[PDB]
Amino acid sequence: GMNYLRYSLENGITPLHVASKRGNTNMVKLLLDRGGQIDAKTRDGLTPLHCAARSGHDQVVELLLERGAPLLARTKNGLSPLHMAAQGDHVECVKHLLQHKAPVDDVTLDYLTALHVAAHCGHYRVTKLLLDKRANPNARALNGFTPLHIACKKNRIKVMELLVKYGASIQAITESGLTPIHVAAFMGHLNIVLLLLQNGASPDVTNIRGETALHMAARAGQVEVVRCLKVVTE
Repeated sequence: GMNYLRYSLENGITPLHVASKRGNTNMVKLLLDRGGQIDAKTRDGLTPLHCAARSGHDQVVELLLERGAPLLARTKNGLSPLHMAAQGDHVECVKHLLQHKAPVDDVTLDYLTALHVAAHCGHYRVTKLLLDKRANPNARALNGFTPLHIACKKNRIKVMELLVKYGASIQAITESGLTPIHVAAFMGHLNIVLLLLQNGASPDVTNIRGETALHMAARAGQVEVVRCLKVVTE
């Protein structure tokens, strides 16, 4: 009900992988010019472009892309290089990838877009860039979690404000009928609850088991949120 990740977010190692992770642009060039395999995959399915993007080496990223590295390559769990750049708040890497036609709402095997990933990590900067590149702020991951549901679960206040400002649905429900305020209330995230209430969220909506956010917060023993919702309603 509260989960959107199946496992975690998440030999075969070649010299291109190592130089790309270390951001050594000249060596990557040399390895490429001598025939090295630009799309070699590790045991987990990582390409050199994954390694450069996960580590934030934007000029290695740019060089790899310019040389035809496949930006659609995904790991065993479905992470593309865009997902890994978002994981590390690597804005310029995200810029280069989107500039080379990377799909903004590419999904992993848990159905997460890069925006889901930035929300999960609380990366305000890449969140804003993805939203400006028409990332869908209501994209549905595993169990119907939108990026706003994720930011509310993880207590990402700046991210949630960004998503709300860009049209994330305050009333969207997961597959158990949890609204964002249900999620934030169950998790004891008092300031998130107040931001949703301030942005029009109904404290009275019920989940499929018939519980309000107040009922969920009390079930979870969240003293601060229980007091707040009692003050706001009673």
